[PDB]
Amino acid sequence: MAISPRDEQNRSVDLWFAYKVPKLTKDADSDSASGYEYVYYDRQVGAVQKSPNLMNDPKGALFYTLDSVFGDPGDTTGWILYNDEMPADANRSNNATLGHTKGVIAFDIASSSALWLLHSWPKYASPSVPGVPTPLYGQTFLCLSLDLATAGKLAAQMALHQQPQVYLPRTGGLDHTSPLYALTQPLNASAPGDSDSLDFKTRGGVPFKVIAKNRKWGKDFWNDLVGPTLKADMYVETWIRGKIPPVLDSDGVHKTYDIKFIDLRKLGAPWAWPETQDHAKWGITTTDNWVCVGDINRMVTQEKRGGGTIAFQDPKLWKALCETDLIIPPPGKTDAQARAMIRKTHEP
Amino acid sequence: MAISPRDEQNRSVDLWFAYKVPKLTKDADSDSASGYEYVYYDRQVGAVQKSPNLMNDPKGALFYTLDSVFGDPGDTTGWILYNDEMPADGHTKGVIAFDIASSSALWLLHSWPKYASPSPLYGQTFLCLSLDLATAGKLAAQMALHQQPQVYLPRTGGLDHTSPLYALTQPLNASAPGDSDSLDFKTRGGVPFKVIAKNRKWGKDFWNDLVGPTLKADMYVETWIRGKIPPVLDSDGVHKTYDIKFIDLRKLGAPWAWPETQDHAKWGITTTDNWVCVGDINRMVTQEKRGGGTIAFQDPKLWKALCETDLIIPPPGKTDAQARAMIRKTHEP
Ligand SMILES: [Cu+2]
Ligand SMILES: [Cu+2]
Ligand SMILES: [Cu+2]
Repeated sequence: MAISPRDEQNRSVDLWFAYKVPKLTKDADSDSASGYEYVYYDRQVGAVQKSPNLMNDPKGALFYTLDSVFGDPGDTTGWILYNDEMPADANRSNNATLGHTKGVIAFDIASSSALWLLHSWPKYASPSVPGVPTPLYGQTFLCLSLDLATAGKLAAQMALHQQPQVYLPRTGGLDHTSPLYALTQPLNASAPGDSDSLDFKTRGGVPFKVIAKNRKWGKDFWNDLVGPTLKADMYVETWIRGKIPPVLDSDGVHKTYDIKFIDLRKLGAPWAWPETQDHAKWGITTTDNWVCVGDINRMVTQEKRGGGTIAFQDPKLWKALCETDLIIPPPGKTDAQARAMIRKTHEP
Repeated sequence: MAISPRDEQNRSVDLWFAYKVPKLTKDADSDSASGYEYVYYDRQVGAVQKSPNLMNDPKGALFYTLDSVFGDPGDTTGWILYNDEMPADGHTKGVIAFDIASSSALWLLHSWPKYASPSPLYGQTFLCLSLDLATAGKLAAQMALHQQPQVYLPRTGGLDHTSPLYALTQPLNASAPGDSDSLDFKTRGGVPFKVIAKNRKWGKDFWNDLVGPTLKADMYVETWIRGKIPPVLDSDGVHKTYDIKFIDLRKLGAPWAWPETQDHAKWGITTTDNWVCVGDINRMVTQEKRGGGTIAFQDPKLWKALCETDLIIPPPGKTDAQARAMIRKTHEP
């Protein structure tokens, strides 16, 4: 069958999204959340809802998607794996100058089909080691159905800008002139400028943009590249973009107060957690329903490394993500004072 | 004048210790602590007390000590600035300063003079010891072999190239047999201390597998944060950072207590025999492969003050025992 994202029932789907929760504790003897629970979204369900599965189960959209690639590949099935922190079974040291971008491009040459999985797990994925990695952080996933020509145009962009660190690839007999093949070879090309944006569509016709920075980029990825590219403002007002010092409590002791929380309780996932326990590599705009899922988090301080984000319009998913904000002030402070503390992390 | 630590009143002193507080917010208008306030200790005062100074003022033991070395050095005065950054292919700083004509020296842990890194966030310890030139040389020989620090802005002061202090300014190529080393020294005032070092081969627990056994006393680690506590449930599914372990100076006249995660935590004490340790290595289980070490000395007064800085605050609905179990869970690999 044609390479495709698989949904929660192991059926082909054009696009899916997941938001995985972090590991969340009651005490030393039990957890509220293991860190493998998640909410799931695609356009056939049409709503963001808590999944009955855990991401490390041998079921659910993540497992079914990757098992349909790694499980029993045909002779023309192949994949490009990349991560700035390679998994142990690559048995290679990391090149810190390469892109800080993570994902899987899988393809089948005979059927001219492909898929792209974006994730933010270090040391993932492996084509032969089972399971999933660290459960400690909130994380987002996006999985897109592509044709082979689109996968190749994406691979051509990555060779120049994102510059992913590729490991354990399978070529599936690719012709060596393929841009997908070139992504398995050393990346040396010089890039024009410090950023690049390209328009693509899924096989099902869903438009998306891949907005990429290269190692020469030094400005604000979100406000100076993504916003301008989308012709919209990023909704950054309540972003944690730096460290907040401890604050005084009424007992005379200073404590960590998170202030900004991410809250999935309206979506059926009965948890809320500090934004500092979240990879926070997603963002939305204030208008036009853009949802961005990618490699780059919200911190002002960034390494000069390649990477990017995927942007697409989706009113349902936009509204669900918009309403996950939760602001809790430190003791004695107002909502207004709490929001000012968050904004203070946006300055140098 | 011979090289010597200087106390809060710019008098020569054999040894002094300081604990600087992190920057701590009161509200949008003011900080409870700027991050330069500190408590100070030496054996002349005989108690750990809040200083009236800010550490970055041109007053107080740290400034007076540094100014006595770098402000107007004599022709045979020299120094080695070092840190534990990895060699060439956010780090612990120190200074060894010396004067050949007077055969005098001092060792300052966790600070450099301002000009070596010009312009508060975290709690930090400081220690300064009076040494003779021979002892400073034996310390430098150990560092060339084991800790292998990176060296910055040295001044040789005419040292002979055969001196181990001079050797510390030259490329460090040694590769010792064994993974660690310990040496005994004394200050000019006669206070014994040990320097306990690991080199880059060391892969075990620095504190429990090297320092403790070397001292023949267990490190007091039971309430150490040695890793990350996940967010903990408050109510209705909202999980928050509960620090659980705090460092509390309020019994010492310094009105601040803060999370141990806002502290460099490059110090420890033993459960018996009053050992105080200040060094390069923090309390985290996860450690990079690199040389480094700690000073250890006995001090009943300083030990008790540091012991009593423990503050445990359980998350809501939890007992003290449950809180301590959550702290101990961070000790797992
Ligand atoms: Cu990196
Ligand atoms: Cu070729
Ligand atoms: Cu000679």
